Amino acid sequence: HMESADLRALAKHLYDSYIKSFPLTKAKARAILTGKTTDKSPFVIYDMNSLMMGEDKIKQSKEVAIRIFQGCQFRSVEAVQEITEYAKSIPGFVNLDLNDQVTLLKYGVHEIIYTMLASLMNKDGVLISEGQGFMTREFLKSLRKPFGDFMEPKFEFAVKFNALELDDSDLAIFIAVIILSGDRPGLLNVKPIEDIQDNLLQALELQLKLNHPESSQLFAKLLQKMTDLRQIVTEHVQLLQVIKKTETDMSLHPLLQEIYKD
Amino acid sequence: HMESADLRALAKHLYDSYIKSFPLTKAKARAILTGKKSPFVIYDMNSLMMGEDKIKFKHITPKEVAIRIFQGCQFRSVEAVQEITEYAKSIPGFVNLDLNDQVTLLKYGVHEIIYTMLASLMNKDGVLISEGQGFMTREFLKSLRKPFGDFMEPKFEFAVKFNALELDDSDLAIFIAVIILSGDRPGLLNVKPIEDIQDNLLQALELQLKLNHPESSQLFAKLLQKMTDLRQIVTEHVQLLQVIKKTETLHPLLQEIYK
Ligand SMILES: Cc1ccc(COc2cc(C(=O)O)ccc2-c2nn(C(=O)c3c(Cl)cccc3C(F)(F)F)c3ccc(Cl)cc23)cc1
Ligand SMILES: Cc1ccc(COc2cc(C(=O)O)ccc2-c2nn(C(=O)c3c(Cl)cccc3C(F)(F)F)c3ccc(Cl)cc23)cc1
Repeated sequence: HMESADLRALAKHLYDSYIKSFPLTKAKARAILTGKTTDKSPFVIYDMNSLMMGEDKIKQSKEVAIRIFQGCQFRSVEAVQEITEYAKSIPGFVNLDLNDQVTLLKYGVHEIIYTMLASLMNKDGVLISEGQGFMTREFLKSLRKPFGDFMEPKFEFAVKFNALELDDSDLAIFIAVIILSGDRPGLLNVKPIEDIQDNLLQALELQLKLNHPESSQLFAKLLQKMTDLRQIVTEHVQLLQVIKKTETDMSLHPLLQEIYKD
Repeated sequence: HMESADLRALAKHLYDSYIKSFPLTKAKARAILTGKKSPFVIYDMNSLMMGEDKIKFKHITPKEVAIRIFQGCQFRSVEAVQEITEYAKSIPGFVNLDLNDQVTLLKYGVHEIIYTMLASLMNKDGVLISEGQGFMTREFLKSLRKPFGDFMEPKFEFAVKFNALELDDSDLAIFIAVIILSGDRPGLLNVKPIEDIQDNLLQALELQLKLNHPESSQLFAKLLQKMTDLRQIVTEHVQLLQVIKKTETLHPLLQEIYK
């Protein structure tokens, strides 16, 4: 248990670090998607010709679906780096056993990537290149082989997750809660992780009540989204395994390679 | 928003109905498991054969040992489906939902509730059966042949973790209601009154846990995290059923009963 003044302090600390760690916030993403601006408008990629212009406008040689896939891997690697930097700011995290720090990151980064990818998404597509571009859901769904099925589950989650109307100050605490999960396989000291997560959960609960006072049981509704998050991470790895069987000419970043091994 | 007095009334209503619907409560099961008439113990092949003679099993039809135990699990699950169906009728609002939505919620909810309530009957060493007259050891179940041994052990693995929350029957009655009223089941026609009821049930669960476990910080949050897991475990479960129903190729009528 924490005094509410301490829970607010924790929320502000976490929101402050999130702003420092993640260059493209949900608030900026919404300003870009929601228009009414001329200085923030993205170039829209919806087909092969517009993709080819995007290389000139927004600014590898292989099949289109490969190039896009590789682009995502590059950005996922960046997200892992941003997420790693943020986790170190979570009070208590860097004091955990070093093996547990690694373990929490390995199983946590993908659930967080999907969570924050939703910020960049609406039902028609997703922001890319730090919001300079926007690639349509339709174009992603039409990519060949297994690559077309890759992107769409992300979109089905995002439309549902986005209906919660969370802002960055909410997401910063939620993301912290995800990292400090005591049920990750192979954890050596579950209890101090659970202790940190209890404080974070208290902070999330008070934050959601203050920031969405008319939004009954939003706390419980947000935690249920773990279900959706878990399900997509599993579909994602199962699709990766197919690609690792069909496209043996293709390599993953060492960081992603290590995250997925077991 | 609901007044706290209304939430307590809801909690009491659900507890009373849960007591009526389910033969073996968690409180009774714990009395048995903790040794506080000893149940007949099945720990190997010879005691299984005597337990079938001694206990009056209702599932013994004109097979291999691991099969017979599996069919026992099926027989009891079909029983639980009807007990859970009857309980749902008592959840305020449930019977006024669209009839297809009532069916849809039960169809996707019973498996999660069966796993949840199976934990009440389990400890790290085995499981109560036949309304607590029997006890089958975890070790004997874990050691069954082909995939059957790997079928039973996940139930125990979940139950040991779920039981560490130390919920009692009055907590579980509201929790079970929350699972049934899940507005994200596929094929639902009118989600809004379902989420509205679940919102009331969630409010009631939160107050129940705070009053009944005042020292158990964020237990509400921890229990909701367990609903999450249940989804993944049930999916692992059905996929295993599909394999057993495919690789271990009785009567077509029996096949229909257990569809
Ligand atoms: C050309 C081009 C297209 C889109 C982007 C934007 O992509 C992302 C941006 C961010 C961000 O800016 O924070 C964060 C995550 C992604 C993203 N990760 N991701 C995956 O899970 C993934 C991973 Cl981990 C490893 C290997 C392969 C994949 C992937 F094949 F599935 F892609 C996505 C899947 C679909 C979509 Cl639409 C986005 C992502 C940049 C450049
Ligand atoms: C010989 C013998 C052994 C044990 C029992 C007691 O079993 C149960 C009792 C109850 C109860 O009394 O509330 C409730 C569920 C089970 C039980 N279901 N079950 C399943 O696989 C299952 C589940 Cl989880 C959900 C849906 C459908 C099924 C099933 F159709 F596939 F069966 C088990 C697996 C292992 C164990 Cl150890 C117990 C169960 C009786 C007789």
